[PDB]
This record gives sequence, C-alpha cells and structure tokens, in this order.
Amino acid sequence: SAPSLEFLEKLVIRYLLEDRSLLDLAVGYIHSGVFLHKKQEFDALCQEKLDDPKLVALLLDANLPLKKGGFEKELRLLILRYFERQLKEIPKSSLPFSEKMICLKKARQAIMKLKQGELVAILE
Amino acid sequence: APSLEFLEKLVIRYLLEDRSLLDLAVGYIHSGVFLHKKQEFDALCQEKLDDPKLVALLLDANLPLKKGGFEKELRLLILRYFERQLKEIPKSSLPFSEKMICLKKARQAIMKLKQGELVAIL
Repeated sequence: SAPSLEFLEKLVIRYLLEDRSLLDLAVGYIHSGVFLHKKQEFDALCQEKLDDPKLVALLLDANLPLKKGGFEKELRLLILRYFERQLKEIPKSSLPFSEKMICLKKARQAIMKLKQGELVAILE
Repeated sequence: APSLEFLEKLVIRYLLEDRSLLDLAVGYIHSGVFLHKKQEFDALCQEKLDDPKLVALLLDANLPLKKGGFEKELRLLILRYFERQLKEIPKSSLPFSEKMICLKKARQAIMKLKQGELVAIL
C-alpha cells in the first residue's frame, strides 16, 4: 500500500492543484528540486501555467484520491522520502568530510521529526 | 541598529564557539543567505579552521556572545533576509505569478518570525 514515489509526487501536486492555499504551505518546505518525476508539473503550477498540458492531465487524472485533512501526511511522506534518500546518497557524495557529517546529522534529525509528525524544510 | 555585516559575523562567531548551534542553523540558513561573510560561513562548514577570514572572526574582540542569545540573532538574520526579498523580488525578472508566490512566502515568513518562530530559507 506504501505508494511509489511517482504516485506520491502526483498526489501531492494534485492536492496543490485543488486547493492553492496548500501550495502556500508547501512552498515553506519543498521546492522544484525535490521532485524526481513530476518536476515540470510542479514548475507549471508555480507559474500559474494552468493550461500547461502536463498540469491539465494531472488535474484530470481519475486515480488520485484526495481526502479532507489528508494533504499534510502525504507532504510529510514526500519529505521523509527525500531525507531517507539523503542518508544513502551523502556518504557517496563529493562533499567535504565535515559537510557529510553535518548533512547526515541533519537528515537523521529531520527523519526523526517527520515521524514525530512535524514538517521539516528541504533547503539544499 | 546592527549593520548586516556585524549581525553576520555575530551569527558565525556563535557557530564557531559551539557546533551544536551549527546543527540548529543549517535547518534554516545556507551560505547563500550571507552578503558579507559568505567565505567565513563556508570555511566553518568545511572545518577549514585556519581559513584566514574565519580566524580573523574567531579572534575578533568585539563579538561578545550571550548565553541563550543565539536564536535571537539567527532569527534577526532570517528576518532581514525576508525583508530584503520584499524589496528585491519586485525588481527581479521573475514572471508576475512567481513574484506573487515569493512575496507571499516572504510576508508569511515575516509573520512567523515576529512571533518567535524560525523559518527556513528555501
């Protein structure tokens, strides 16, 4: 039942399409870089290109079930996924040693908070 | 009251004297936030503790720290960043809709900051 990342990115954007007040919240925590599948859709939604063919198709998709009060749990899972990936990617990266250290600690901390139910921003 | 350059040095000197404060700071700020002390911040993140600018800051005699005073100075540094966005975003090349979103983000950030919250600069 745990969704695919592409499904989760669609879901998150679909909530932002249906209720633009949720975009106001989400831009506190995520940016375009976070998305691995639906970056163009998020970008178009940010520039109110509301007739963009990708965004239209997502707004029209019949298989993305939204629920009252359900947005923040899916935003939190998208962010949690991003930081879980960081935990794998940082040790493989070119970052100076002390920055790998800092960044690993920050990703672990974020994962803790996300699971405590708190939203956490992705800066980098 | 404090110049931006002084606030930046004061923020970095807290981070230099206590690395646990860096752990807190990197939740909210990045080198791009700094206008005057970017090289120093980058040196501290890189643990280049003999960087000559970082050392000048370490040795500065006019940056007394207050116990528990860090978050006040970090919040002011974030507030000033978002106050500048209010001035600079309208003069940018961003398309209108994006200017709107960014400015609303800044106004909302400033409202939280004034209530004592830290807000991330993304």
